[PDB]
Amino acid sequence: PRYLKGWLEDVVQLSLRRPSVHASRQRPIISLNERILEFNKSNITAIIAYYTRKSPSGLDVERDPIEYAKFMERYAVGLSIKTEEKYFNGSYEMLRKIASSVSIPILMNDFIVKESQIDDAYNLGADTVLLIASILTERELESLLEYARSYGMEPLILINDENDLDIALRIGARFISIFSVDKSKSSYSINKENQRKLISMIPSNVVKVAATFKVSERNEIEELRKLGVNAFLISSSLMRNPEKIKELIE
Repeated sequence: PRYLKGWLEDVVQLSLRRPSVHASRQRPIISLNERILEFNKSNITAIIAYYTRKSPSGLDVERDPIEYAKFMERYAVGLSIKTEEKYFNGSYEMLRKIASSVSIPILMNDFIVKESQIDDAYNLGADTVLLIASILTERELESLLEYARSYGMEPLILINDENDLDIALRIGARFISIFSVDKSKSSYSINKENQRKLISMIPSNVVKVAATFKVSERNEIEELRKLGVNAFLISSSLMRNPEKIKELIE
Protein backbone atom coordinates (compact mmCIF):
# COMPACT_ATOMS: atom_id res chain seq x y z
CA PRO A 1 0.00 0.00 0.00
CA ARG A 2 0.82 3.70 -0.39
CA TYR A 3 2.67 5.87 2.10
CA LEU A 4 0.37 6.04 5.13
CA LYS A 5 1.34 6.93 8.68
CA GLY A 6 -0.54 7.30 11.95
CA TRP A 7 -3.94 5.77 12.72
CA LEU A 8 -4.67 4.73 9.13
CA GLU A 9 -1.45 2.86 8.43
CA ASP A 10 -2.23 0.89 11.59
CA VAL A 11 -5.66 -0.43 10.64
CA VAL A 12 -4.13 -0.98 7.18
CA GLN A 13 -1.64 -3.57 8.45
CA LEU A 14 -4.27 -4.90 10.82
CA SER A 15 -6.19 -5.79 7.66
CA LEU A 16 -3.08 -7.27 6.05
CA ARG A 17 -2.85 -9.90 8.78
CA ARG A 18 -6.60 -10.46 9.00
CA PRO A 19 -7.14 -14.25 8.93
CA SER A 20 -9.16 -15.38 5.93
CA VAL A 21 -12.56 -16.99 6.49
CA HIS A 22 -14.18 -20.23 5.25
CA ALA A 23 -17.81 -19.81 4.29
CA SER A 24 -20.15 -19.94 1.31
CA ARG A 25 -22.90 -17.58 0.14
CA GLN A 26 -26.49 -18.81 0.26
CA ARG A 27 -27.75 -16.43 -2.44
CA PRO A 28 -26.00 -15.02 -5.47
CA ILE A 29 -24.85 -11.48 -6.12
CA ILE A 30 -27.41 -8.68 -6.41
CA SER A 31 -25.50 -5.88 -8.18
CA LEU A 32 -25.41 -2.58 -6.23
CA ASN A 33 -24.41 -0.27 -9.10
CA GLU A 34 -27.00 -1.83 -11.36
CA ARG A 35 -29.75 -1.60 -8.72
CA ILE A 36 -28.99 2.11 -8.36
CA LEU A 37 -29.46 2.80 -12.09
CA GLU A 38 -32.82 1.05 -11.98
CA PHE A 39 -33.69 3.13 -8.92
CA ASN A 40 -32.72 6.02 -11.20
CA LYS A 41 -34.90 4.93 -14.13
CA SER A 42 -37.84 4.80 -11.72
CA ASN A 43 -36.71 8.04 -10.07
CA ILE A 44 -36.47 6.37 -6.66
CA THR A 45 -33.95 8.21 -4.49
CA ALA A 46 -31.04 5.75 -4.16
CA ILE A 47 -29.90 5.67 -0.54
CA ILE A 48 -27.03 3.43 0.62
CA ALA A 49 -27.57 3.07 4.36
CA TYR A 50 -24.22 3.35 6.16
CA TYR A 51 -24.05 1.16 9.26
CA THR A 52 -21.34 0.84 11.91
CA ARG A 53 -21.72 -0.54 15.45
CA LYS A 54 -19.31 2.00 16.97
CA SER A 55 -17.06 4.70 15.52
CA PRO A 56 -13.83 6.40 16.60
CA SER A 57 -14.88 9.92 15.57
CA GLY A 58 -18.25 9.61 17.26
CA LEU A 59 -18.23 7.18 20.17
CA ASP A 60 -21.83 5.96 20.28
CA VAL A 61 -23.48 2.55 20.58
CA GLU A 62 -25.92 1.34 17.91
CA ARG A 63 -29.07 -0.79 17.71
CA ASP A 64 -29.28 -4.38 16.51
CA PRO A 65 -27.58 -4.79 13.09
CA ILE A 66 -29.85 -7.62 11.94
CA GLU A 67 -32.96 -5.75 13.07
CA TYR A 68 -31.73 -2.58 11.34
CA ALA A 69 -31.02 -4.36 8.03
CA LYS A 70 -34.41 -6.08 7.95
CA PHE A 71 -35.87 -2.59 8.42
CA MET A 72 -33.90 -0.68 5.75
CA GLU A 73 -34.51 -3.49 3.25
CA ARG A 74 -37.84 -2.00 2.08
CA TYR A 75 -36.20 1.41 1.51
CA ALA A 76 -32.45 1.55 0.82
CA VAL A 77 -30.90 0.83 -2.56
CA GLY A 78 -28.26 -1.00 -0.55
CA LEU A 79 -26.59 -1.41 2.83
CA SER A 80 -23.00 -0.54 3.76
CA ILE A 81 -21.79 -2.69 6.68
CA LYS A 82 -18.60 -1.76 8.58
CA THR A 83 -16.66 -4.94 9.14
CA GLU A 84 -13.45 -3.43 10.58
CA GLU A 85 -13.00 -4.85 14.12
CA LYS A 86 -10.79 -2.60 16.23
CA TYR A 87 -12.10 0.95 15.77
CA PHE A 88 -15.53 0.27 14.26
CA ASN A 89 -16.60 -2.84 16.18
CA GLY A 90 -17.66 -4.80 13.12
CA SER A 91 -17.04 -8.47 12.39
CA TYR A 92 -17.33 -10.97 9.56
CA GLU A 93 -20.06 -12.91 11.36
CA MET A 94 -22.12 -9.72 11.55
CA LEU A 95 -21.82 -9.30 7.77
CA ARG A 96 -22.61 -12.96 7.11
CA LYS A 97 -25.72 -12.68 9.30
CA ILE A 98 -26.95 -9.57 7.51
CA ALA A 99 -26.20 -10.93 4.04
CA SER A 100 -28.21 -14.06 4.93
CA SER A 101 -31.35 -12.32 6.21
CA VAL A 102 -31.63 -9.69 3.51
CA SER A 103 -32.15 -9.63 -0.26
CA ILE A 104 -30.75 -6.21 -1.18
CA PRO A 105 -27.15 -5.31 -2.18
CA ILE A 106 -24.73 -5.47 0.74
CA LEU A 107 -21.54 -3.47 0.59
CA MET A 108 -18.67 -4.57 2.82
CA ASN A 109 -17.13 -1.40 4.19
CA ASP A 110 -13.63 -2.05 5.46
CA PHE A 111 -10.02 -1.42 4.43
CA ILE A 112 -9.33 -3.94 1.66
CA VAL A 113 -5.58 -4.41 1.25
CA LYS A 114 -5.38 -7.97 -0.10
CA GLU A 115 -7.35 -10.35 -2.32
CA SER A 116 -8.36 -12.66 0.53
CA GLN A 117 -10.56 -9.94 2.06
CA ILE A 118 -12.34 -9.88 -1.29
CA ASP A 119 -12.70 -13.66 -1.15
CA ASP A 120 -13.95 -13.14 2.42
CA ALA A 121 -16.55 -10.64 1.17
CA TYR A 122 -17.79 -12.90 -1.61
CA ASN A 123 -17.90 -15.97 0.62
CA LEU A 124 -19.67 -14.11 3.45
CA GLY A 125 -22.34 -13.00 0.99
CA ALA A 126 -21.52 -9.34 0.41
CA ASP A 127 -22.57 -8.09 -3.03
CA THR A 128 -19.59 -5.77 -3.40
CA VAL A 129 -16.81 -4.02 -1.46
CA LEU A 130 -15.27 -0.64 -0.76
CA LEU A 131 -11.95 0.10 -2.41
CA ILE A 132 -10.16 3.21 -1.10
CA ALA A 133 -7.86 4.82 -3.70
CA SER A 134 -6.10 7.03 -1.11
CA ILE A 135 -4.78 3.90 0.61
CA LEU A 136 -3.69 1.65 -2.27
CA THR A 137 -1.10 2.21 -4.96
CA GLU A 138 -2.43 2.55 -8.49
CA ARG A 139 -1.02 -0.95 -8.89
CA GLU A 140 -2.95 -2.61 -6.04
CA LEU A 141 -6.17 -0.73 -6.86
CA GLU A 142 -6.18 -1.92 -10.47
CA SER A 143 -5.55 -5.53 -9.46
CA LEU A 144 -8.11 -5.59 -6.62
CA LEU A 145 -10.67 -3.99 -8.96
CA GLU A 146 -10.13 -6.87 -11.41
CA TYR A 147 -10.19 -9.53 -8.73
CA ALA A 148 -13.60 -8.26 -7.50
CA ARG A 149 -15.00 -7.98 -11.00
CA SER A 150 -14.13 -11.65 -11.63
CA TYR A 151 -16.44 -12.48 -8.73
CA GLY A 152 -18.97 -10.35 -10.57
CA MET A 153 -18.51 -7.62 -7.95
CA GLU A 154 -18.23 -4.04 -9.22
CA PRO A 155 -16.61 -2.28 -6.27
CA LEU A 156 -17.41 1.26 -5.15
CA ILE A 157 -14.19 3.31 -5.24
CA LEU A 158 -13.76 5.96 -2.54
CA ILE A 159 -12.03 9.14 -3.72
CA ASN A 160 -11.31 12.17 -1.56
CA ASP A 161 -9.58 14.46 -4.05
CA GLU A 162 -8.73 15.09 -7.70
CA ASN A 163 -5.69 12.85 -7.33
CA ASP A 164 -7.64 9.76 -6.22
CA LEU A 165 -10.17 10.41 -8.95
CA ASP A 166 -7.52 10.52 -11.68
CA ILE A 167 -6.12 7.20 -10.46
CA ALA A 168 -9.57 5.61 -10.27
CA LEU A 169 -10.84 6.83 -13.64
CA ARG A 170 -7.73 5.78 -15.55
CA ILE A 171 -7.92 2.21 -14.23
CA GLY A 172 -11.53 2.05 -15.47
CA ALA A 173 -13.60 2.50 -12.29
CA ARG A 174 -17.35 2.34 -13.02
CA PHE A 175 -18.71 2.98 -9.48
CA ILE A 176 -17.34 5.86 -7.37
CA SER A 177 -17.93 7.52 -4.00
CA ILE A 178 -17.13 11.13 -3.46
CA PHE A 179 -16.33 11.29 0.25
CA SER A 180 -17.55 9.05 3.07
CA VAL A 181 -19.85 9.50 6.06
CA ASP A 182 -17.11 10.85 8.31
CA LYS A 183 -15.10 13.87 7.11
CA SER A 184 -11.50 12.59 6.72
CA LYS A 185 -8.60 13.29 9.11
CA SER A 186 -6.30 17.39 5.46
CA SER A 187 -9.98 17.81 6.34
CA TYR A 188 -11.11 21.21 5.21
CA SER A 189 -10.37 19.72 1.84
CA ILE A 190 -13.53 17.76 2.58
CA ASN A 191 -16.48 20.08 2.16
CA LYS A 192 -19.65 20.65 0.14
CA GLU A 193 -17.89 22.93 -2.36
CA ASN A 194 -15.08 20.46 -3.20
CA GLN A 195 -17.64 17.68 -3.55
CA ARG A 196 -19.48 19.31 -6.50
CA LYS A 197 -16.10 20.12 -7.99
CA LEU A 198 -15.07 16.44 -7.93
CA ILE A 199 -18.48 15.38 -9.20
CA SER A 200 -18.39 17.52 -12.36
CA MET A 201 -15.05 15.89 -13.24
CA ILE A 202 -16.64 12.44 -13.42
CA PRO A 203 -17.88 11.02 -16.79
CA SER A 204 -21.65 10.77 -17.20
CA ASN A 205 -21.19 6.99 -17.61
CA VAL A 206 -19.81 6.39 -14.08
CA VAL A 207 -22.22 5.58 -11.24
CA LYS A 208 -21.59 8.27 -8.61
CA VAL A 209 -22.08 8.02 -4.87
CA ALA A 210 -22.12 11.16 -2.73
CA ALA A 211 -21.55 11.05 1.02
CA THR A 212 -24.31 13.38 2.16
CA PHE A 213 -23.68 16.04 4.83
CA LYS A 214 -27.14 17.11 5.91
CA VAL A 215 -29.92 14.65 5.22
CA SER A 216 -33.04 16.73 6.04
CA GLU A 217 -32.79 19.50 3.44
CA ARG A 218 -33.87 17.55 0.36
CA ASN A 219 -32.47 20.37 -1.72
CA GLU A 220 -28.90 19.23 -1.15
CA ILE A 221 -30.02 15.93 -2.61
CA GLU A 222 -32.22 16.96 -5.53
CA GLU A 223 -29.42 19.46 -6.27
CA LEU A 224 -26.63 16.89 -6.37
CA ARG A 225 -29.01 14.81 -8.45
CA LYS A 226 -29.01 17.61 -11.06
CA LEU A 227 -25.23 17.42 -11.15
CA GLY A 228 -25.45 13.71 -11.92
CA VAL A 229 -25.08 12.01 -8.52
CA ASN A 230 -26.69 8.55 -8.67
CA ALA A 231 -26.97 7.52 -5.02
CA PHE A 232 -26.29 8.91 -1.57
CA LEU A 233 -24.38 7.35 1.32
CA ILE A 234 -26.12 8.24 4.59
CA SER A 235 -25.28 7.33 8.19
CA SER A 236 -27.86 5.06 9.84
CA SER A 237 -28.19 7.53 12.72
CA LEU A 238 -30.17 9.90 10.47
CA MET A 239 -32.63 7.34 9.15
CA ARG A 240 -34.76 5.81 11.93
CA ASN A 241 -38.26 7.16 11.29
CA PRO A 242 -39.98 5.34 8.34
CA GLU A 243 -42.03 8.37 7.27
CA LYS A 244 -38.85 10.51 7.31
CA ILE A 245 -37.13 7.84 5.19
CA LYS A 246 -40.05 8.15 2.76
CA GLU A 247 -39.61 11.92 2.66
CA LEU A 248 -36.04 11.22 1.58
CA ILE A 249 -36.98 8.34 -0.71
CA GLU A 250 -39.23 10.25 -3.15
